[PDB]
Amino acid sequence: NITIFTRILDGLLDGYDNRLRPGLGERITQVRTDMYVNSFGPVSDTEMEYTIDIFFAQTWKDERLRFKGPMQRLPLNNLLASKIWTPDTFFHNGKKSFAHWMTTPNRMLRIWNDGRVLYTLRLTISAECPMDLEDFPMDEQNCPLKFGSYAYPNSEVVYVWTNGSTKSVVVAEDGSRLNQYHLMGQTVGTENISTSTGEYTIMTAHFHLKRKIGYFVIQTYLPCIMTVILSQVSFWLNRESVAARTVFGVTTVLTMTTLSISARNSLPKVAYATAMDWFIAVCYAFVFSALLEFAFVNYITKSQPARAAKIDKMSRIVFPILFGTFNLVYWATYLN
Amino acid sequence: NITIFTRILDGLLDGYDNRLRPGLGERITQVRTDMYVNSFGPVSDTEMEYTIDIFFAQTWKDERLRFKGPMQRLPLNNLLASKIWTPDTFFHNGKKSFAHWMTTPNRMLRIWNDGRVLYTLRLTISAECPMDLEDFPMDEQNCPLKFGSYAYPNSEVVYVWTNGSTKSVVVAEDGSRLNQYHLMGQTVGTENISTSTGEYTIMTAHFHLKRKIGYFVIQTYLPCIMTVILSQVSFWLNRESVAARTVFGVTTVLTMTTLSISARNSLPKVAYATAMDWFIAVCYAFVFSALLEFAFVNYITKSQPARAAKIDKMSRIVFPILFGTFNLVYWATYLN
Amino acid sequence: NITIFTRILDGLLDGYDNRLRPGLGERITQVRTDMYVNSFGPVSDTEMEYTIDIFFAQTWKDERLRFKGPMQRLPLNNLLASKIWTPDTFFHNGKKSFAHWMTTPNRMLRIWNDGRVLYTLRLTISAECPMDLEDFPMDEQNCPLKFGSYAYPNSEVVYVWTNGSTKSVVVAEDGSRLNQYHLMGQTVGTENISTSTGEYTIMTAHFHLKRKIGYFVIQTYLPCIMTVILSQVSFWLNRESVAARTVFGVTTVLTMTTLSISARNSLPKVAYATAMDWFIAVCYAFVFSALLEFAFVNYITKSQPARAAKIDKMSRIVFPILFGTFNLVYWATYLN
Amino acid sequence: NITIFTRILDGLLDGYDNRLRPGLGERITQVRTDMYVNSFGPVSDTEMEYTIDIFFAQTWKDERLRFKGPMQRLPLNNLLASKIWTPDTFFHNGKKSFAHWMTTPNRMLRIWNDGRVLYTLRLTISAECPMDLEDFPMDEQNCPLKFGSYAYPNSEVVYVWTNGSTKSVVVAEDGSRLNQYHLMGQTVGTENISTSTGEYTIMTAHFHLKRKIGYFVIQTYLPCIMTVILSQVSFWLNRESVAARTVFGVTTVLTMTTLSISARNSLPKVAYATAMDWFIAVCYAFVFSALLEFAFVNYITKSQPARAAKIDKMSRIVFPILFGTFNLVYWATYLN
Amino acid sequence: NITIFTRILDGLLDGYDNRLRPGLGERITQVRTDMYVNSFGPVSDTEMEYTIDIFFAQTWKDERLRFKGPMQRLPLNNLLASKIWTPDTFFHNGKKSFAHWMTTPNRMLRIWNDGRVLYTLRLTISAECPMDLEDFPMDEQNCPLKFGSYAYPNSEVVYVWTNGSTKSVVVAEDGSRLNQYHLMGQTVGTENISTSTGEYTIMTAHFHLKRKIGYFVIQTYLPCIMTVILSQVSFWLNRESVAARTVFGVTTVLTMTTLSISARNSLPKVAYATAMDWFIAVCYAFVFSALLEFAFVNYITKSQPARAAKIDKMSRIVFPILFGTFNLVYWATYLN
Ligand SMILES: FC(F)c1ncn2c1Cn1ncnc1-c1cc(Br)ccc1-2
Ligand SMILES: FC(F)c1ncn2c1Cn1ncnc1-c1cc(Br)ccc1-2
Ligand SMILES: FC(F)c1ncn2c1Cn1ncnc1-c1cc(Br)ccc1-2
Ligand SMILES: FC(F)c1ncn2c1Cn1ncnc1-c1cc(Br)ccc1-2
Ligand SMILES: FC(F)c1ncn2c1Cn1ncnc1-c1cc(Br)ccc1-2
Ligand SMILES: *[C@@H]1O[C@H](CO)[C@@H](O)[C@H](O)[C@H]1NC(C)=O
Ligand SMILES: *[C@@H]1O[C@H](CO)[C@@H](O)[C@H](O)[C@H]1NC(C)=O
Ligand SMILES: *[C@@H]1O[C@H](CO)[C@@H](O)[C@H](O)[C@H]1NC(C)=O
Ligand SMILES: *[C@@H]1O[C@H](CO)[C@@H](O)[C@H](O)[C@H]1NC(C)=O
Ligand SMILES: *[C@@H]1O[C@H](CO)[C@@H](O)[C@H](O)[C@H]1NC(C)=O
Repeated sequence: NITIFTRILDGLLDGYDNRLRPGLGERITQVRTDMYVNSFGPVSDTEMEYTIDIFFAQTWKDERLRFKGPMQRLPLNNLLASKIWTPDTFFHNGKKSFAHWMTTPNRMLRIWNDGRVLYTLRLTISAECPMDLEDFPMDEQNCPLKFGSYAYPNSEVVYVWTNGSTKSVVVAEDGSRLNQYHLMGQTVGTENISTSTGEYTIMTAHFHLKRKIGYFVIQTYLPCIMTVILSQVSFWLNRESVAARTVFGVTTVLTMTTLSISARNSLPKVAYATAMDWFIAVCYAFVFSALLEFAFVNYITKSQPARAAKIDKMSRIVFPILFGTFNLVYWATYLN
Repeated sequence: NITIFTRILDGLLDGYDNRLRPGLGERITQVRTDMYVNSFGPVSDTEMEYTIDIFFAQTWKDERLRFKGPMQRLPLNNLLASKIWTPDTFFHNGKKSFAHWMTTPNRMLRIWNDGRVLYTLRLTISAECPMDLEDFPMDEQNCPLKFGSYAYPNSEVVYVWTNGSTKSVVVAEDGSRLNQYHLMGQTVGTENISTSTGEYTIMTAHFHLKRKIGYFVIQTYLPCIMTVILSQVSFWLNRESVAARTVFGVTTVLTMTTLSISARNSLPKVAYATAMDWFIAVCYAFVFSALLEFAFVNYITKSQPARAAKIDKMSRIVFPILFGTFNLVYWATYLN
Repeated sequence: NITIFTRILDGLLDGYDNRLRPGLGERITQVRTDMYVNSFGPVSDTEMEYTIDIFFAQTWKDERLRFKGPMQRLPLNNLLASKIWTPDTFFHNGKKSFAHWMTTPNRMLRIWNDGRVLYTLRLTISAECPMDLEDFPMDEQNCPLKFGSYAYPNSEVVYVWTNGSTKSVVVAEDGSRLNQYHLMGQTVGTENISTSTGEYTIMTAHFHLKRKIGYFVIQTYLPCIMTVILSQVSFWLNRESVAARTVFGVTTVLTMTTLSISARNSLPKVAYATAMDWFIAVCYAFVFSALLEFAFVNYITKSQPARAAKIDKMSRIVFPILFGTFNLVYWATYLN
Repeated sequence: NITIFTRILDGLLDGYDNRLRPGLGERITQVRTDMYVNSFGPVSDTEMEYTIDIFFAQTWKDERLRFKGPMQRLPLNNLLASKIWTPDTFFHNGKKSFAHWMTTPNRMLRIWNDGRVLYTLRLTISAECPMDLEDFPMDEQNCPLKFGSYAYPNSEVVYVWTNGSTKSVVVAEDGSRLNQYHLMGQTVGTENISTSTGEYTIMTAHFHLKRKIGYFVIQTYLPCIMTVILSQVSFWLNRESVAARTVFGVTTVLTMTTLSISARNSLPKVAYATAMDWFIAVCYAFVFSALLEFAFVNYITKSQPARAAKIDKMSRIVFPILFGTFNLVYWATYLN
Repeated sequence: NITIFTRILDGLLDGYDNRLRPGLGERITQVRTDMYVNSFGPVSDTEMEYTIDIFFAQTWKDERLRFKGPMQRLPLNNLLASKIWTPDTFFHNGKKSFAHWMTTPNRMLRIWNDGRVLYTLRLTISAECPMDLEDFPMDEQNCPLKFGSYAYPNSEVVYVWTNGSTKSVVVAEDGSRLNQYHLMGQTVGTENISTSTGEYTIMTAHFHLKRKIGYFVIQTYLPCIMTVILSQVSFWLNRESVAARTVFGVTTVLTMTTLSISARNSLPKVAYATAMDWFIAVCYAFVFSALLEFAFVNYITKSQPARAAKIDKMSRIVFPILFGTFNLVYWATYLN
């Protein structure tokens, strides 16, 4: 009772032209698409790209595949996929996507007696995410995903999300395993682009990414915060100890500088100032300013000692407060 | 006496449809799988992936291949593999797996007169291992491996480990050659997932990894441990030696900071604090606190010298004990 | 009403030799080309290459494809592309270009009843950009793109930009997403090369790149500028403070040196001096010269103290002015 | 007189089944193998792998290819290689091997009238070398190479080195161009493995690698050796010079630490101590101990100056001798 | 008038055996080769390899392709290339070469009525260049390129440069765009190798590379040269300034050491001393020796002050001269 399926299958491929879309010159082909994100790959900030794995699925109606038999469905594999017509779907925003040919080309094809078809596939896409690091690291990146027909304009093939925009895109609970980002939600949209080769429908999906702070705090902020405190210890030393206070300010300033250099190594070479850079600059001012106060004090301690002591004692209560006050404004502004 | 085999082989492929699973619409195909891990590839903590090489094997019953002849077995190669039906097995947790086509596509196919089949294959899989580095480096990672049918639901194709769960998975003695991990054992499990395309059976194998400490001790802990001791030498110096004690504390603190920066370079950019980070912070407190004691002592040595000497002498017996006491609690807690 | 298209398509491929160009031995084939840059990939200064993605398009007239039917156009896909003749276009300046085979080979083929053809394609090209970093970072790189026939000389196949040189090349608004470069415009040109295998027409497109400064200012210039100021603080200290002033000059000089080493790490290993290098050298002279002044002052303070004070006080008003004056000339010269 | 060869060639392929080994069910196929190492690729200690290029050659007897003609040999190329049966040879120890398809698939096939065959091939193998870095850098690594049949057990196909074990493996004089290793010789062995799929013969070749020291001496040992000497200069300074001697010991100790961190960067992350690590630790003790002596001396110079001078003067003659004595034992032990 | 070409083409392929070389068993096939280097890729000193792009061309006589028609030449493309016989040329010195399949496989095939053939091709070769860095950076590397037949010995196929050895190899003016090397010229040679599979002719081409100094001067020499001068400033300071002179020598020595470590990072891990290493060692001696002089002076200033001043004053005129004298000998020796 297996040879019956072979006879049914052969009839479908008899005279089936895979170079022609269904309903050619009779109507507009309608494609219903759903996606399941197996795992959201790492996001490369330097390259402005994010890898992703998805079980991309498509559905369309083809009368040429109509058949009648005891079985209402015909599970198949990639062997018959190339023997029929499939949409020339491509990712406009993608850069380099490679398929999975292990163990067998990962493609499932299902056909119903009514002629409805389902051609799912597994993909790995190194899409590009243009990020505006103006509020880095307190930023909410919106990395989009776009795909559509490469040869069939909007007047022939139309892509529409299936079962609404709610269950069209699904993300696995463990799939979202980013180290420096925290996925919040997904949105799906549609648009038309009027290129030189006619209008083309575009299916757009956006993933809302909220960067999870804590790595930079342990890596950049705390060394800078503790670096500033180290300089302020100099104000608790005798003025005549020129050598002692010199080491604090001099060593602290250089240590402040190298942190800025090291911090941007991981960060992309953006041609503007981020929020972290402003914080570093402010920390640089405190340590640098403390050195100026010591230099100024030593320049007048031999002429007006009375004012020299007042400034040094006052600095012990001014600089810590300003740095503390600045942090509250900085953190509150960017955490609200 | 070789042409007889050719005639037998030709009959099997005569009318054999490779697009249809055996026992279609008559029963549920049963697949028995066994694995042999030739070598457990390196584990990339940064990318949360682990390479592995396996001689993946599969077995199933197909009556269409029944034959009678003098030989009870028909060893073959990849040439005939594509001429018949094979399961569309795929690794759900895999990211990028490439086959070995050297010297010849590494595939062995064996057939018995009863119709039983054996289709073994050699694979290299860059699977993903989600790790929770909360107790790093004292962690017991459990990197799983998952695979199953891509097109045939649980109602048609079922995967089961052969000869129980003991000898189903085998690891070579020299295959486990990890540098920073020590494999302890393996476990195999089965589960069903109810996706939008029906239920699918999943074969899950977990490898218990116990990180072997000793690289971080020579790389991070000892420099930190010796860094703390260097600061404590300052307490064995005259109070008036402001410049001498300043270099110890100031240089030590910065050296402590850079170790934290360098240590996390190899570690993944995790947005939380690991056990090692807490140890570094404690070491930072000792060196930083010693500097505060020196600064405080110098602030009062001109007013109450009597108490200044007591604190300095006391510090020689307090700080070493606290650091030593902390280590025992830290090591004992994370080594138990 | 679909079988009619199949009959029309079959007639075109009946006796169509894809090894022979249209109009062989009768005229010269004319090819009209247009380009759309989906995204200008990153520019690797170290490797002198720039990635780019384009929807390269070609057009030519072929009488062998003439047909008459109800439909004036025949949208198709890659399936029929290999069945006909296409130009052997190649990128002379390219190094490694790979096509996009996801989801389906991204190729659109359109045919009109008149015989006109359109064979568009999506490409990713790692072209090479020879850059002259004499005025780095104030440079205007002109990265060209070249392509032409590999087998058909200028006497048989000619490439010409379509619809003039204005709309021939189009760049997406969001496609130009470079981090350290700011695209200004594009130019297209044509030329002939007389190789040993006859004359070949070459289509050349140049992209005008204006480097966007701001990353190096925050990375190299400012640390150098602030490094110089740190040394000048020494002039505001007592002459007898040999140890204090020694740390400033000595530490500053070494910090100046390492910045030069670190700065060139990202920069390509060019065997000549860039504008930034000259700026670093000048900054090195100021810090180094300040150390010499301190050494010279200490060498005479025991013999002629009167002149020692004058030089130290004078230096407080000379070095800052010269460094400030130099910057205006340096920035004005390279920003004009 | 060329058409005669075509007729002879056609007869051989007439009825030749490439899915069946020669002498099936009549005897055991015997394969003679010889190798020529064109170049021993770089050895990646971090990845425990070594690239290699070889003109792997195989020989076997096939009566189905017997022919009679004027020419006793039939040089051919890869075109006919796929039309006949070839062994399913694979490298058990290999990880990722890719063939050379430039300019043409590099395969030479030769056939004699007697039926003897020769199927040579060019390969690039990224084999894995498990190294025991217990005596690093004074180690003699033995990187093996293993290959055998993937589908044919020992009872059907047997691999044997040709013309003995002397000329079976040949290495080019200029092929061995390793930077940090010095090849000494090669050994070839055979063994049987009783897997779950029957016995399989294995051809094993071992390359004796003797690491050539001199890079680490200029990179690690000498900086450590000179670093120790720098500290010992402190003993030639006045005791009251607390600041001067402090810089020597303090700066030296930190410089000693960073060398250990930098040294292991190139070295694999091995979870144990190497010989170099012990040498570094000993050097650390000398510099660290010298600091303790200075601290201890300053702690008693105000109470018992007489003994303070004796220790300082004695240290000038003790520490240099112990460090010198240690080196002779260390170098002699690991160089014998 | 196009169908005539098709008929002529069909006749050539009628009975044309592509597995047999022309003139089999009648004469020795002669192949004339010419090369055009489009661009000399980067030279990786670490991997001892150099990328290169070439329009490799071959020519040979085949009587089987003789034809008579109005056109004396038959331009073609890769479509017909696989239908005929081509030499099995391979690069003996190559490691990994990949062809260019964009937009179409870059292959031009031309045939004349006389039977002469021309099969040009575009290649990218990652050849290996064994370099002897004994005089680094003043070295004249000679990177060779070798190729020949893989299956046809010298008795059947012979490779000879066309039109002499002058115009056989051509390099584009802009193709030579190396950053740290300056190409001077090219040489072409021929040789025979008597392997186990008969004699094989080898075509060898050598490219004379003259390293262009200037990157290392700005990167290594100048920091070392200026580092030495910094130490010599100490001799212009009062002897009793123990702390001041200590910082110069101590800081300078460590800075000298790190430059050696950093310099060799780019350089390959060669197990011997280069010219630059000797220069660094000499610079190390000057800075290290200056420290010894200061230590020795301070050891006797309390016993024989008269000689202490003489040595310090003398050192101001000795060390600068010796370092200056050494440079002239060093530069003159390696620049002649
Ligand atoms: F005219 C050619 F450049 C061309 N070749 C393919 N396309 C185009 C037009 N074009 N311009 C930008 N993006 C496109 C586009 C978008 C979709 Br969706 C499908 C096909 C194309
Ligand atoms: F519905 C589509 F998205 C789809 N295409 C393939 N699959 C699915 C369902 N799906 N969702 C997550 N994982 C799967 C899955 C699991 C196995 Br095992 C086999 C096939 C699929
Ligand atoms: F004579 C051979 F070396 C050769 N083989 C292909 N070409 C050449 C001539 N050549 N030299 C440099 N660049 C070329 C060139 C340019 C175009 Br456009 C198309 C083909 C070629
Ligand atoms: F039983 C399966 F796992 C299996 N599939 C292929 N092989 C095996 C047995 N096996 N286990 C480890 N190594 C092997 C081996 C060795 C040679 Br040589 C040839 C084939 C195999
Ligand atoms: F005998 C086998 F090892 C073998 N297989 C291919 N070759 C050889 C001989 N061999 N040894 C080193 N280099 C070669 C060589 C050189 C040329 Br040119 C062409 C073919 C070969
Ligand atoms: C795109 O085109 C379709 C068909 O004309 C239309 O229904 C839809 O509204 C268009 N979408 C937009 C955003 O204009
Ligand atoms: C999976 O499905 C099979 C068949 O229904 C069943 O026997 C098995 O118990 C199921 N497994 C689980 C974990 O539910
Ligand atoms: C290239 O050749 C064509 C045809 O001869 C000619 O029309 C054109 O002017 C030439 N271009 C140049 C730059 O010489
Ligand atoms: C391997 O098997 C063969 C055939 O039985 C035998 O001759 C040979 O001695 C065996 N080798 C070893 C090492 O046992
Ligand atoms: C190589 O062999 C050919 C043919 O025998 C001969 O003419 C030529 O001189 C040989 N070359 C060398 C270098 O011996």
